[PDB]
Amino acid sequence: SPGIWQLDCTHLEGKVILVAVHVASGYIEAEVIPAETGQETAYFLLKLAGRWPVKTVHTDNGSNFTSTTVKAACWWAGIKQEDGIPYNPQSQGVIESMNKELKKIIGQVRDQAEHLKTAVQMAVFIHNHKRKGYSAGERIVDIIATDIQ
Amino acid sequence: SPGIWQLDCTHLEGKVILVAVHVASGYIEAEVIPAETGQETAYFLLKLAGRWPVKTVHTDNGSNFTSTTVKAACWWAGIKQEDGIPYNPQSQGVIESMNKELKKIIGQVRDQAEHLKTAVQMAVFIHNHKRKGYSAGERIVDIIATDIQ
Ligand SMILES: CN(Cc1ccccc1C(=O)NCC1CCC1)Cc1ccc2c(c1C(=O)O)OC[C@H](CCC(=O)O)O2
Ligand SMILES: CN(Cc1ccccc1C(=O)NCC1CCC1)Cc1ccc2c(c1C(=O)O)OC[C@H](CCC(=O)O)O2
Ligand SMILES: [Cl-]
Ligand SMILES: [Cl-]
Repeated sequence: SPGIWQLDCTHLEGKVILVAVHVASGYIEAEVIPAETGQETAYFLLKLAGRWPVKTVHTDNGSNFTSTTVKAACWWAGIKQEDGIPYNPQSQGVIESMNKELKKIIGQVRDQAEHLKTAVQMAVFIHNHKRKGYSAGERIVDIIATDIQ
Repeated sequence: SPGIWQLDCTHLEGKVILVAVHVASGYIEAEVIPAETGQETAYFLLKLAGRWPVKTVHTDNGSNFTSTTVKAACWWAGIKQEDGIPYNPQSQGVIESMNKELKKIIGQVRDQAEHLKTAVQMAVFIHNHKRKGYSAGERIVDIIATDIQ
């Protein structure tokens, strides 16, 4: 579980927000892209895996699972590329709730930036720092450090 | 020390590579930008601080120290913005060595991507995973987890 991430794609303002969620902690990374291509997804995963020890990524849809560009990046970065079938139905609900939460936060900050990308990064910050008591940012570090040691 | 980062700006292919170094671990994040503006720097810090618990940033030059856009992002993200004066002369040498190391890695991967940005993310990955024995990626997580406890 320390190395398992889930991709998630949501839409706002006619743009796409691509999110990676560290399953065990709820920590997220996100970016705004014009559209969700294999190339955009590949580059996002390359960034993610240089920053965290990404063992497995559950892709967000079948196009990204199929994409040879995505497969090439997963090969490059040593990531096991997996499907995102919610064999546990709870997963489906967790991601939906997360997208709702992120959109709520983006609304709360939207007037503090001209560009959506900036608002999205503010929302990532708020999400990862929120105490629920530990934050998701605290949980991911604890989980990974425990795994190392 | 768990929360101290240093900014660093280097050039390649007529573009700018903006780097943040976690001083205690040598872990890095980096991006390619057309030029090093206050706005680009501010956005980079916003991203960094949503991902790691950034307490203090030593800015890379006086323009970024002065920039009201950079100051606004540091205010937003709760970062103490500081100068980057190398009171310890070892700091200069460490950064110079790191830029040289990064450029070496970029050269080693350069033909594996059309775009410089991709090569830079590959270099970040290699740098952070390199065992010198622990990697910078392991050291940063251990340092931060120890601090949380
Ligand atoms: C310049 N504005 C002014 C602004 C405009 C409108 C409302 C509030 C503000 C304001 O001052 N907000 C408080 C700031 C935000 C953190 C503290 C903010 C900003 C900074 C860096 C960026 C931005 C933006 C943006 O407006 O979205 O957009 C993407 C860009 C990408 C990098 C590049 O392209 O250079 O980096
Ligand atoms: C498509 N190429 C093909 C290629 C071209 C030349 C040499 C090797 C390859 C090749 O297959 N390399 C191995 C791959 C690389 C990891 C495994 C790679 C690539 C993927 C995503 C990107 C890229 C690039 C790029 O070429 O730099 O550029 C930035 C872009 C940004 C996001 C967006 O704008 O969509 O994301
Ligand atoms: Cl955090
Ligand atoms: Cl790593």
